Parts: sequence; C-alpha cells; structure tokens
Amino acid sequence: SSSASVKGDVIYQIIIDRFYDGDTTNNNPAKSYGLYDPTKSKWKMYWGGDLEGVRQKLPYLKQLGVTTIWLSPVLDNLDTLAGTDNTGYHGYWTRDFKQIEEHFGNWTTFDTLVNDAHQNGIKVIVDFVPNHSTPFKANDSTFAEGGALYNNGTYMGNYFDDATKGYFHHNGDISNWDDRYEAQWKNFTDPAGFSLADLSQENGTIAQYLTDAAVQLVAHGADGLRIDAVKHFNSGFSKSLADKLYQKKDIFLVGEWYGDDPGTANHLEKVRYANNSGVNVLDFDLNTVIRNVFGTFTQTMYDLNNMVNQTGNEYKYKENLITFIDNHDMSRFLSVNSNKANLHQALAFILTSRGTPSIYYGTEQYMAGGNDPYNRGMMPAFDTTTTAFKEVSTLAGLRRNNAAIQYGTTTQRWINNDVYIYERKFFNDVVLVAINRNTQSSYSISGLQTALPNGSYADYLSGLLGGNGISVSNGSVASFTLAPGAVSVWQYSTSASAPQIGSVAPNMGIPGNVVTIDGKGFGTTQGTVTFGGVTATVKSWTSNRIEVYVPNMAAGLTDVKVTAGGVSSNLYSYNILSGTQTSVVFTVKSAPPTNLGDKIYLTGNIPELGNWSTDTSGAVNNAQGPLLAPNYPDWFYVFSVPAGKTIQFKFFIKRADGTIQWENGSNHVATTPTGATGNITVTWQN
Ligand SMILES: OC[C@H]1O[C@H](O[C@H]2[C@H](O)[C@@H](O)[C@@H](O)O[C@@H]2CO)[C@H](O)[C@@H](O)[C@@H]1O
Ligand SMILES: OC[C@H]1O[C@H](O[C@H]2[C@H](O)[C@@H](O)[C@@H](O)O[C@@H]2CO)[C@H](O)[C@@H](O)[C@@H]1O
Ligand SMILES: OC[C@H]1O[C@H](O[C@H]2[C@H](O)[C@@H](O)[C@@H](O)O[C@@H]2CO)[C@H](O)[C@@H](O)[C@@H]1O
Ligand SMILES: OC[C@H]1O[C@H](O[C@H]2[C@H](O)[C@@H](O)[C@H](O)O[C@@H]2CO)[C@H](O)[C@@H](O)[C@@H]1O
Ligand SMILES: [Ca+2]
Ligand SMILES: [Ca+2]
Ligand SMILES: [Ca+2]
Repeated sequence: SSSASVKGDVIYQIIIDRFYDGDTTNNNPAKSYGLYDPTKSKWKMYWGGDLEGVRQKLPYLKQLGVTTIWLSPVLDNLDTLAGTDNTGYHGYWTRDFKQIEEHFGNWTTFDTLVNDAHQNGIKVIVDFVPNHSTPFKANDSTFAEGGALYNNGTYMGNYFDDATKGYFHHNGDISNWDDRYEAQWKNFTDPAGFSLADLSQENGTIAQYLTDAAVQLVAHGADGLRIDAVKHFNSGFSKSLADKLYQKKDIFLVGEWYGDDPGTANHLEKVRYANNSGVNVLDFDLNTVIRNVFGTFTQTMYDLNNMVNQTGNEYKYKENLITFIDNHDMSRFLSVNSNKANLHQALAFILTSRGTPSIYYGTEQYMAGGNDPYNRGMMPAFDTTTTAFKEVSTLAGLRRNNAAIQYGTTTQRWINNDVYIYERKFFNDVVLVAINRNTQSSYSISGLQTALPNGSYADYLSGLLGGNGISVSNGSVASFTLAPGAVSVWQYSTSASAPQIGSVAPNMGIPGNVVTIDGKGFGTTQGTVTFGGVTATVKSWTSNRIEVYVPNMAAGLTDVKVTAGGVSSNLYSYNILSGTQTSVVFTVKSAPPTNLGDKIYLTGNIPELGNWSTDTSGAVNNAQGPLLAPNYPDWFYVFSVPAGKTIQFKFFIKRADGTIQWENGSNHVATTPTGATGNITVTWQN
C-alpha cells in the first residue's frame, strides 16, 4: 500500500493541543477538569487544540504539500496536575493506552480525522509512547496519579501497588543518561521535579498490552507510528513489536533515538538499531549539523557534506531516515537564527536530500520560540501566501514527482564554506540543488559538472528563493552567479525503459506479510517478483508500485528483484524473520572477568541471533548485543527471537582489542516462549 514508504512524502509534525481548536466543547472535560487555560499564558496547560481541529485544517495541509501528518500522542494522558500548572497537554504522560485523550476527541473523532486525511491523500502516523505512564514521586503516592495505568478504563496498577504484578521497573531515577542500563531500566526524570513511571516491557502483560494498543491504532487506520524514546526501553521489544505491526499491515515505523551523534559512545548501538530492528530512526546526526550550518553558523558546508557521507556509509536504509531542522524538544530554528532566507535554505536542504523531511508545525508561518515549552506556541495563522508555504508546496511536488529525490544517490558537485551544490540521481532521473547560505555574498560558480542531460534548465522554484536558470552541455554547467542566500533547483525526469526498484518496505517481516515495491519501469502488464530467487505471489502490479506477499521461504536477509518484459531490476534487501517473534531476556551467569571496553555478545543458529557471526558492526543479522552487566559477573540483554522455537546459542567476550573468547563446551539449547515475552537464563560454560 502507500503506507509502506514515505520517500515521496513531506511529514508535518503537529502538537495537537497547540494547532487548532476545532471543538471548544472538549476543552475542559469533567473527567480531567481544571487543566485548561483559555488565556494561552500558562505554557504547560491544555490550550484546546484537538483532532477535529486537525481535520478542519486538511485543505491547508494538502495545499502546503503535506502527505503524512505525524500526530503527537493521542492516547489518554494524566487527568490531574503534575505540580504547578503542569499537565499532559503534550501527550507523553499516558494513563490509558486504549483510549483517546478526552481533550482531543474520542475514537470516532480519531477515525473521522484519519478517514478524511486519507480521502485527501494524506497519511497519519501516530506518536506512541511505550516507555512510561505518568508523573510520580516515589515518596508520595498522592502526587498526580502515582503512575496509574488503566486498560480502557479498567484499573491495572500504579507505582505503589505493583509488588505482585511487576508492571513497572523499580530501579530509581536515571543519573547518567549515557549509561545504557540506566537509560533503559531507571526512570525518565523531568526538571520540574518528578519522575515518569517506567513500564516493564519485559513483563508479559505489559508487553502484550502495549502491542495491543499499537495494533488498535493501526486497526483504526493509522499508517504507521513514531515510536517515542526507543533508547529508553529494550531494543528486543522494538523489534518484536515492529514484527506484530507489520503482520497487521505494511505501515511505516520510525523511532526517536535521541542524540548519540557520530563519534559518541552509544552511536554504533543506534546505527545497529536502525539497521536491524525493523524500525527506522529520526536523523539526529544530520539535524545537529543542519542547525550549526544554517542556524548558528559554527559549522560549514564541508561539515554538512561530511555528515551526508558519514550517515550514507552507516545507515543501510538511509532513504528511510526522517530529517528535520527543529522539533518540540529543541528551540525553533528562528530563535536560533531569525534570518528567513537561512530558514528557507534549511527547509530546501531537507526537502531535496535523502530520507523524508519532517516539518514542525508552524515553521511555514514563521513561528519562533525557545526550548520546551516555548517552542509549542499556538499555530498563529494559516496564511497560504508566505514564502515558506510556497517553497514547501513547490518542493513537495518535486519530491512526489521526481524519483531522484525519493531514492537517489547523493553526490557533491561544488562546495566552499557557504555554498553546497549536490546532485540526487536515480537511474535517468536527476535533481541538481544549489544552496548558498551567505545572505550577503553572491558567488561565481565555475567548473560545475552534472549528470543532467543537455539543455537549458529554469529554476524549479521560479526564482522564489533567488534561483537562476542554467545551461548544460556535455555534463558541464556554464558559469553563472549564485545570488546571496539563494536556493536554485534544476531537474530532469523521464520514463524508465527497464524495471528500477527505489524501495522495498517494510524491511522486515514473516512469510505472508504484504510488502510494497516502489519504483519505475515495472510496466502495466504483470511480470514476476522474486525473493532470493523464490517467486512471490503478486497482490497488485502497477507501473510504479507492486504489492507482494512474502514467500514461505527460509529466513534471513534476501534480495528482492522485479522482472518485467524479460528484464530484471536492481536488487533490494529484505529481512525474512524465522516466525512471529517474542522478546526474551537472555541472561548469562558467572561469565569470566572482563576489563573496561570488553563486552559480551550473544550468537546462535538463526538469523535473529546472527547465524553464529562474531561480527559486531552495523551489519544486519550479526552478533547480538552487547549485553549489559548491572549484576556483574552476570550479563543480560533482551532480544527478539522467533516464538515457540528451539534454538542453539553461545555467548562470547569481544575484548577491547577485538579478540574473541567463546564460551567453551556444547551449544546451549532452549525453547523460546510462545507469548510476548520470556526469559532464558544459562551459566557461562568454562
Ligand atoms: O516529563 C518529561 C518530558 O516528557 C515529554 O518529553 C518527551 C519528548 O518530547 C519526547 O520527544 C521524548 O524525548 O521523550 C520525552 C518523554 O516521553 C514532554 O514533551 C516534555 O515536555 C516533558 O518534560
Ligand atoms: O570541476 C570539477 C570540480 O568541481 C568542484 O570543485 C569546485 C570546488 O568545489 C569549489 O570550491 C571551487 O574551487 O571550484 C571548483 C571547480 O572549479 C567539485 O567540488 C570537485 O569535486 C570537482 O572535481
Ligand atoms: O561457525 C559455526 C559454529 O559456531 C559455533 O562454534 C564455535 C564454538 O562454539 C567455539 O567453541 C569455537 O570453537 O569456535 C567455533 C566457531 O568457529 C557453534 O558452537 C557451532 O555449533 C557452529 O557450527
Ligand atoms: O533534556 C531532555 C532530554 O533528556 C534526555 O537526553 C539525554 C540524552 O539521551 C543523552 O544522550 C545526553 O547525553 O544527555 C541528554 C540530556 O540529559 C532524553 O533522552 C531526551 O529524550 C530528552 O529530551
Ligand atoms: Ca478543543
Ligand atoms: Ca486525560
Ligand atoms: Ca525504560
């Protein structure tokens, strides 16, 4: 379906309470009375935006070029205050994952918005927050709701009556946010003076409950999810949850793995997650550099190109990275740099670069504001004539129509500290983009080379951002002047004469799932699709999109190929799992002594466990881990494995110097749980 890939889309991120109040009657419900501020002066209270308000502004969003709305969390949040004028208006403090937040509407309202968005050709992804329930103080159960969790109104438990349930972790507050065990098993804290009750995704009831709640959003039409705080809960559950969701529908998943940029200690773990979990990630690596290049001017275009190259080498599916200039957790771009041309340039960069852009609501209306909560002001106007509105609409159309933006390679063609001219290319489709961030200097551009075919090219933006026309002859662009602060875009597209795969999505699943192949040149007459040479059953076949069912074949990463008119396409990978997954805590007791830098990994006889690999790079299906060691010399971590299956596995130490020390003896043998979760505990064999 169209939900599988968002490569041709523009994502628009909406903080529901601060967008549009389409129904004033749900502003201050009796269920959660007293959390509403009609004056819009108390920044952490509900101001009244809702799901009906989003639905009423669909014509505006369609005209802007939005093709996927990322809705901030829609599920029932804390019904009380959490300290002085502080409320769950943002949606990250969930008390009931089965019900829509009453300030925003009910399930009928959600269905109506989603159905109306789909009628307007716009998808809806939902921000889903599995890490925690609500604010609590460990020494006082009367604060807020004490972390209370409900199941469609039926009370489940809170932080204080959990002794015989184990729905929450009880390990204290995070102290070192970069310590992986703390970041996942200790509590998320808020500087306002409280902690968030940390759900135990290792508890079977909670894992199935969260799975059911995510599946319910998809059953109600959601086209995918933006999964909150994926660095804060075990990554086995991210992969097992993604499995369940792709069994339901070929939706799109992206996880927010905050920070951990290149060169940092936990960066490789984030890359491995993006490459193996079945969940794509938001592009924090590129965001940092975009803000320093176009915002603070502390980095240059060389740093921007270096980050495009570095992310391109690390992420297997870099075209699934979700890019952004700002969001609800950092100051708005215009509070970093109020120059609107620099904002226009940053927007053009993400609109034409690899991955799919996410534009934070109101960017196109020139909203400004410091960090949370001041970057969550009310959408001020719905003016369709701003330069930013016109730019986004125009470039969104280029992204929908030119395959080079969706799937293309990226090549640097001209660069200095201020100017970046890069080229996207997908077979014969080419887009050459020139950006000059310096608003006070023009540059003479000579020696520019391109893959554009011969001819004269007008700026696709029609000079909106100061762009100019160019003349191309045998791969050479005639010398021209790039104006101060300008953005200029030159493009070529044509029909394909052979099958060309731009995307296969989702990137993981089991036999029988629906998988979508997006591209060009498939023809109108049905041809064939193979996975590793195995013929797949075709569900639908069009010139640019094929839907297939994953064949009942052996598990592992395999190559998808399209054959049309006797000619075969390029290959694109797809990870076939060994069966529906379960998320399992693997513990190895009494392992041998280690030194700082030495880490233990798990490997075994299935692709989920690496097929006996000892490789620990960003590759797909290699050794699993590393394990953590809060209970050293015992080590543990949580991994997604096929449910109800007998597996063989061993652990190994990867010393700081790269040396490998395997457990001795015979392989450990175990049968995995049949439910959502379970535990497999063994003793290191000496
Ligand atoms: O109470 C802590 C914090 O909760 C929310 O922050 C989110 C953030 O917006 C997400 O993007 C991610 O980083 O996880 C956090 C917890 O879900 C609120 O948005 C923030 O105001 C509040 O301080
Ligand atoms: O002519 C091919 C050459 O083009 C570009 O080099 C630019 C350089 O980026 C600018 O800073 C300036 O010095 O003009 C040069 C062209 O004369 C590419 O960046 C380079 O890779 C390529 O070889
Ligand atoms: O390479 C496949 C092989 O991997 C594992 O064998 C390990 C063994 O456990 C270690 O003790 C040491 O001998 O290295 C071997 C890998 O070279 C599995 O145990 C074995 O079943 C599997 O075939
Ligand atoms: O400031 C709120 C954010 O806190 C955390 O961010 C951590 C980050 O994970 C860690 O890598 C860095 O070293 O420290 C910061 C701040 O303590 C959360 O992970 C974010 O989601 C929050 O927005
Ligand atoms: Ca309202
Ligand atoms: Ca509520
Ligand atoms: Ca957690």
